[PDB]
Amino acid sequence: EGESSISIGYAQSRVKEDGYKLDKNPRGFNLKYRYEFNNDWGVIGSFAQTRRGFEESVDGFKLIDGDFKYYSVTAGPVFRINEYVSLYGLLGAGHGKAKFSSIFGQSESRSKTSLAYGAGLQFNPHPNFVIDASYEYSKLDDVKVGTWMLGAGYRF
Repeated sequence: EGESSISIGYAQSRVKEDGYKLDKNPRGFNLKYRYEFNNDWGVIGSFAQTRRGFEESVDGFKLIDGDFKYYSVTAGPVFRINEYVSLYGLLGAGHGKAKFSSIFGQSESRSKTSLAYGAGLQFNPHPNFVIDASYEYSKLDDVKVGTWMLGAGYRF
């Protein structure tokens, strides 16, 4: 009694290529789900995860080892002009933490919430092929993180 669409994609990041794999490829993934409700606008849920680290080589075979992962969840409405294109809005929050100390003890802890927002455009050149291009920007004073997401979706 309705239609749903599932779109998957991979996180993309700007990298430099000098003809040599000086920069390591990034690792991340994203998944989007479209839920159709009886209304003038639909709503989607998006989940994105990316690993942040120094994947760039200072000179060659030299980098800063570190581990940090960001988990971001966003959701927003979908606006369709008229059976031609659809625009997606992303709004949510992100959080990442990769510190360990003790699971038992008493100490003051601090935490910050990253603001995640973005937008996506949907193109349907074919009825059985949906192109989903979107971007997500994580606002954090400590570290500015921009993530580009590219993927495809299937509907019907």
